[PDB]
Amino acid sequence: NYQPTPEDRFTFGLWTVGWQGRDPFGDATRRALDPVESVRRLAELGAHGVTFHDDDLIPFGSSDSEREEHVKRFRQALDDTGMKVPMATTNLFTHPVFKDGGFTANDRDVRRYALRKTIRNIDLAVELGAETYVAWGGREGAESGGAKDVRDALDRMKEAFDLLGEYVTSQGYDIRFAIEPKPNEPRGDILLPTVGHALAFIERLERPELYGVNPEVGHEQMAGLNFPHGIAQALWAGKLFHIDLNGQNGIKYDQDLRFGAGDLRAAFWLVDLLESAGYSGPRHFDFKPPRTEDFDGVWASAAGCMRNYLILKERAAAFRADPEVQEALRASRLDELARPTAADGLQALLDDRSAFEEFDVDAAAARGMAFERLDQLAMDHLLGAR
Amino acid sequence: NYQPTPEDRFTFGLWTVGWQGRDPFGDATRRALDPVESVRRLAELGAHGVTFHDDDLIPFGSSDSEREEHVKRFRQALDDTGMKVPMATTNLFTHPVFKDGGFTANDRDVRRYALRKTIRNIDLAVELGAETYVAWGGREGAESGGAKDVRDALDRMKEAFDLLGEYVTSQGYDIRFAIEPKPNEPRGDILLPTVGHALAFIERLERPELYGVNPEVGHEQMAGLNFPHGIAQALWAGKLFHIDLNGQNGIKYDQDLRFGAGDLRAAFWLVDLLESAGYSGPRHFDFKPPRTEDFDGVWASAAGCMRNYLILKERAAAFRADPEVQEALRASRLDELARPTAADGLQALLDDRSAFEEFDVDAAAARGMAFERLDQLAMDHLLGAR
Amino acid sequence: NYQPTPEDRFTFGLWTVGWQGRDPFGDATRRALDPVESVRRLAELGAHGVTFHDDDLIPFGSSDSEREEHVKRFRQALDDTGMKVPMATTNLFTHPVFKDGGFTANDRDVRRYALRKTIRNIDLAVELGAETYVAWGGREGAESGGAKDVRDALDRMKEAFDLLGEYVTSQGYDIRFAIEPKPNEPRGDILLPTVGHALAFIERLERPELYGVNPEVGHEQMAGLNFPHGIAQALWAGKLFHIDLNGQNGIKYDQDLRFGAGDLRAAFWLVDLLESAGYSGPRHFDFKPPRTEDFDGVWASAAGCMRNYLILKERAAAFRADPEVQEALRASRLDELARPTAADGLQALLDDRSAFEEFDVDAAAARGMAFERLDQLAMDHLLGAR
Amino acid sequence: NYQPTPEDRFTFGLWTVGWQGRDPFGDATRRALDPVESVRRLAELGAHGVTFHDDDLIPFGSSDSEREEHVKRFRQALDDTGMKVPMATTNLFTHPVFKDGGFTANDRDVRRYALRKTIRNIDLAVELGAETYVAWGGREGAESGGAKDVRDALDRMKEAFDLLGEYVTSQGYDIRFAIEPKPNEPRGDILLPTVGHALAFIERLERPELYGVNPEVGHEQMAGLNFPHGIAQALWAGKLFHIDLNGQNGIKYDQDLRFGAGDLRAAFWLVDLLESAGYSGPRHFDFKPPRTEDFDGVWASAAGCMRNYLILKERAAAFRADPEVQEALRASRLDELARPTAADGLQALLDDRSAFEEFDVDAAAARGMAFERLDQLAMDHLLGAR
Ligand SMILES: OC[C@H]1O[C@H](O)[C@H](O)[C@@H](O)[C@@H]1O
Ligand SMILES: OC[C@H]1O[C@H](O)[C@H](O)[C@@H](O)[C@@H]1O
Ligand SMILES: OC[C@H]1O[C@H](O)[C@H](O)[C@@H](O)[C@@H]1O
Ligand SMILES: OC[C@H]1O[C@H](O)[C@H](O)[C@@H](O)[C@@H]1O
Ligand SMILES: [Mg+2]
Ligand SMILES: [Mg+2]
Ligand SMILES: [Mg+2]
Ligand SMILES: [Mg+2]
Ligand SMILES: [Mg+2]
Ligand SMILES: [Mg+2]
Ligand SMILES: [Mg+2]
Ligand SMILES: [Mg+2]
Ligand SMILES: [Mg+2]
Ligand SMILES: [Mg+2]
Ligand SMILES: [Mg+2]
Ligand SMILES: [Mg+2]
Repeated sequence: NYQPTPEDRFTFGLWTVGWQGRDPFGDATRRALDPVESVRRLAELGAHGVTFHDDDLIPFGSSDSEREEHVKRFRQALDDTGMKVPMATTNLFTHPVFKDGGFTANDRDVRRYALRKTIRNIDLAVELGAETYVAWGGREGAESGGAKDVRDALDRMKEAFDLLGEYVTSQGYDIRFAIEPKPNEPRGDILLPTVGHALAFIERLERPELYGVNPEVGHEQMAGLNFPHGIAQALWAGKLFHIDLNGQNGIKYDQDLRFGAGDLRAAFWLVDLLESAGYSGPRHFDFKPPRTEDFDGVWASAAGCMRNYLILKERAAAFRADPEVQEALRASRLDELARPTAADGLQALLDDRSAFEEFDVDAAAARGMAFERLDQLAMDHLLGAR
Repeated sequence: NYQPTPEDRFTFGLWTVGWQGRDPFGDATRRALDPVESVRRLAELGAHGVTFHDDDLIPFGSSDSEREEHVKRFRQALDDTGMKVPMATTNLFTHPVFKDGGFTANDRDVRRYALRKTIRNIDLAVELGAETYVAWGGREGAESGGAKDVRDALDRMKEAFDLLGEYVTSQGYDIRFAIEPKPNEPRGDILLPTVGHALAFIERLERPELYGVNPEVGHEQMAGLNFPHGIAQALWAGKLFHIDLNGQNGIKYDQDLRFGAGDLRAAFWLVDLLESAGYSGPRHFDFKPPRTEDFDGVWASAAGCMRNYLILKERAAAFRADPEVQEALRASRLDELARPTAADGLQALLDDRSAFEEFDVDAAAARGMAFERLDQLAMDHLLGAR
Repeated sequence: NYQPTPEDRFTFGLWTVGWQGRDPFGDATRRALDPVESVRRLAELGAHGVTFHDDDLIPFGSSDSEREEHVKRFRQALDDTGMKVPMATTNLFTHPVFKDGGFTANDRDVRRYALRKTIRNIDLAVELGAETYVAWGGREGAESGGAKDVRDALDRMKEAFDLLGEYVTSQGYDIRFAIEPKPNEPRGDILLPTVGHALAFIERLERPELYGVNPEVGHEQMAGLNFPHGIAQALWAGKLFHIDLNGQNGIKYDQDLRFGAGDLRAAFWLVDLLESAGYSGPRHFDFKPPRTEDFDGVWASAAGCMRNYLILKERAAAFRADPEVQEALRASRLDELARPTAADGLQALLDDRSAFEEFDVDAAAARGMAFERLDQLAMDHLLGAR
Repeated sequence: NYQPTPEDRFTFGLWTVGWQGRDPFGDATRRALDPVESVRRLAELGAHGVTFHDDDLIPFGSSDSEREEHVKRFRQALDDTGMKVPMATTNLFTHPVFKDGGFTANDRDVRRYALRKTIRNIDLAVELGAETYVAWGGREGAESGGAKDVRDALDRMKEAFDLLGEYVTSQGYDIRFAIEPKPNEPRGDILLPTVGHALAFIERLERPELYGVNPEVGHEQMAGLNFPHGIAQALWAGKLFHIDLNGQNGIKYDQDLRFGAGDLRAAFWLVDLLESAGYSGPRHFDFKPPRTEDFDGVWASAAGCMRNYLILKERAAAFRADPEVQEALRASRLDELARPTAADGLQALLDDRSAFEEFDVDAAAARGMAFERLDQLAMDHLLGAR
């Protein structure tokens, strides 16, 4: 009955179950968790691994000797539990120095500091075995129009990622980068606000094959966009390196609800897509147990993330295996969508009079697409009414 | 006092001033305009040129002989007035045959028909002197998740644009393509919903240099995105081939208000950016005079589009020329944003102890950015209080 | 297996299954349905009744003799099928005369005409047995700020509804009015945009007991509001006279998807609320079969509306009957929410030192609310994983 | 040149200029301000007065003797500067005990504590001369459907406000209450989410004349609603007791930008309305200087709030005084909107054949409303191009 195992590759950020509940209007409602206890608790729930910002693991300002002590304790908990660390990232948003951004801060000395803080953590990530290094530029942006020349900012952003790519290739590291877009919050508008803007930007980097995207369910939904469509475009481009799963109720602040909450039907189509495209990366939950909860609610919320993925996986697999659905997909011509429009080539298309001169536009127009029957079959499967 | 001339390159679609006022809840409130009278009226107002869909100019279903008569009348009005036709496009959305799309319809025969209808109009556009050919895939999309495999749809979309590019290069035509994104309406979700998704898609075409974007103010704002930021990214990529100007009040149906209505401060920053980047393409208005108006209101609304652009152009130029603003831009370190982060290279950055070991993070954090004073100077200029 | 019967009180507007598929960018994809055939087809599917605008039933402009012929044919189909007509409404939005509104048009003669057209249909509605008369002011609004003084418009709106109330009471009719709010579309902003604004307005009418609300799922969601919360407020006020059920994916144009599509979890909480509050009015579907569909898709979409309501009704009833859920509701103190805060009165509260001086704020703060476990039980029930 | 004086009645919350810059992703960027220094600085800028939460003035947990010391220092700064305190409010959102709300917390003992904490501050407010007591129920709400029975919550909310009203009338205090709506943040959905919902709720209180609304520009815009329309409805009801002015760019997190930023044209229509309706309450700024700013930017941002109000006031007054605008208002029949539809009464309307039988619907339909010319005159005035 929907029990996770480490083979399902579910991972969690230390900052998710460790969120103390401080929001812009209220104090923390929970005490801080020791990273070691989070690793142990998540292993008991069936998680595969954890992820971290540098500052989640090593408190800002630590001497190099305290740094080594923090890493050693952490490594011991990984060894004790079998937990992996597939992804790491840099905190370039909490400290006041980053108030105008990290890579695109107007102050050049802050931009250099941001790069040095990142490189330091790339080394640590590689040491712990991370395969993906995520960058969320949460402070790269503006509240007003004149504060940021965006063309210069994009030059500075390209400069920073190119330097990171030069660094990992010169060190011989097997790590790739994933850019995580978000349209706004905490800045009024954030640079590279959606999956598409991030994909387009990567194509202008010096070594584009090193960079992909880490889309988050709730972030694309904060722009009212269709998250499974955006994932499909990322898979089509070959760039889905990692994914952040959670829930979001529409266009408002970033709620980071547990996965399956928010838009349930979008969650169903997302799982259907990830499973049928053979996505094999981590299923990472970037979520925040609501600040109404005590510690038992934190672990129930985390367990719910995994449970909902596994239920949706079962319902999507049943949907695609149902002969009646396979019939309906052909009735709606999904098979014809997958066939080339003009494999016969341009010249044959131009001479083909059934494509224009003799095309019966009124007969083609009358054909129904039968999409509503297909979508009700999908609803019946999601709800277990089939 | 803000009088346009053809040197300002203002253009209008035939379908804008010709919109009869039919909306999803109501009949037309205005009679149809003859394209010839629209060209004459727009020339009197100071417009530079007009744009058209094939079906605006040649009623759907016309015999080749009626086609020639429509083009000849149109060409005579252009000659009589001096009006240009810089852009043309295809209607792949009104006729019922296109109800599931044109290039990405599930039915293969509709996709072939869509391509033939487009190619036919590309020839006409070239004959009339158009330099840009726009594609707005308004029906490419879905209302439900199972109706459209988006990876196959993107294959079909790439297939169609690659064929169009093969066609124009084999004919030797000097015309480029611009993809116009829109996130939704009339489909529940439209493929390539934003500037960024369109930019990313173009990089996967066989001949990317032939394709750019035609962003529309209101369309990016229907996803709550910052339109001047998205334009900056398109300019940075070298892809801003054309632009649709209008107004939109936030996230709702596509209002297509006259330019300057909707988000006035975004209009100001857009004009500032287009003028300071030296955009030299048409300033095209894709707007709809509200259906409350009679024909005198149609021409007042069209005149307002141009008037508002010219007022904003004057206020943006004054803002950038004001020595106090130039001082404030330096106070906020816009100059430093334009300087490379690490022209000294990766190795120098790694050995630079002022970038990390000796960086005074608390001193840098205390520096104010002075953005609010800059933004109030921008407000004062917009309002003519300077 | 989720078969409707007329006892479930499902009703449909003639304009829903009869929508021809004309949207702002495209022609009709389906021929017009005879109202008589819609009544027969809906009776076969298990519907309880139908609703109509005057202009759905009697084509605009009909002579009084054609009017009588249309009503007689309609009445015969009702008799033949047993279908009821519980609600009727007036079309004050399609004809061009209504382009600036009906009750709040700036032109006084249009406002008088709007009232006469309404009164005429109130008589017909009463004759056919309607119990509720709906008013959707779709054209009452503005695209620009100076076009409409809203205080004067609200005076005109109060004037119109007061006259309608004087009319029904002077005729001795047993009919009540329900105002249907919508925030925008087709006007840029519509007056009384949400349930709350409509409830507040009713309290200023001369005879408030005659007026309630007819909320629509998709309309409150076009403002990003929680529809079950808004229904709860309407029930709390005693004003939920009627309801329009459908589906909507977030903040965009009014999609009018079949009920159960859009926000599925909101549909679940809505059904839970209607059923547990004992709402006994019609379950009315105001939806539009997508224009991709032929006539078989129209009836499948209509059947899906009812099927989804009945599935959700079953899952909500199971949720509330589950002893584990009843336990969890007490764990989250839903029982305590239902108990008065201070039945002991103001003076006892002021003298109660356990309410302030001796209140242990830190102990109360540490208590978890256990909401995530409750919400996962609700998810499990919705998905049939319980 | 747009210099404020205390006669303009501009007020500021202590928490606005005192916001330290802590957001959900970052630490404070500014040190705390002493309330005494904020009062002095705001008096120098031309403010009329300040407002406070209990916890802004008296740190949570203070002994009664420290309480008296805080009030005395504060009162001395008011005396020294001439600053007034027209409004006060209660912090029922920051402390963890309020994580599930104050008046509608599920735990009864928290609800009693919330009431006692409020009553204590009502006494203080009266002592300092406040005329309005604001309630913003920021924690009254839910993230999930089963956590909160909204009908019971509204019972608890009515219970709390009725008790407050019994308290002020039994003490003989001349103070009125204003409810401040907000649709979401920090809860997933907040009870009474808009002006309309708050107006409707007040009509069910035992003593409705004691309660009005305190709408905030940005909060109604977070639901995509037209703020000047919502203010007009509040004025029409006689309930606009207070107003929070600021700026907001569309549907996203609550930005609290300085007034005039965000939607500039909505700011213009708001000022036009407040000034022409003779609103005489405080012009209160609930805004947050962005966390990019140092203390000089804080005071520049505060000064900008007042400057923008005064510029907009001048442009709106010029607009309404312009004879050409007065002509255009008559051309668009704003005069006719203000005249009763049917002062002749119901029976005369029914016998008036020019209202229906002989009404020339096609002639009335052809009349243009001339709204676009009016709106361009309004644009010209806003921009100082007239
Ligand atoms: O970069 C990793 C994470 O960092 C921050 O916590 C962001 O809020 C989250 O969206 C992001 O995924
Ligand atoms: O493709 C050209 C135009 O066609 C349609 O009219 C669209 O509504 C508009 O957005 C687009 O720019
Ligand atoms: O007034 C009844 C109906 O009329 C119109 O069709 C509206 O679009 C719908 O929302 C409303 O319910
Ligand atoms: O209640 C007074 C104020 O308290 C809080 O600071 C809210 O964020 C603000 O919206 C409200 O006006
Ligand atoms: Mg997030
Ligand atoms: Mg996130
Ligand atoms: Mg994330
Ligand atoms: Mg548009
Ligand atoms: Mg458009
Ligand atoms: Mg366009
Ligand atoms: Mg609707
Ligand atoms: Mg509707
Ligand atoms: Mg409806
Ligand atoms: Mg706010
Ligand atoms: Mg606020
Ligand atoms: Mg406020």
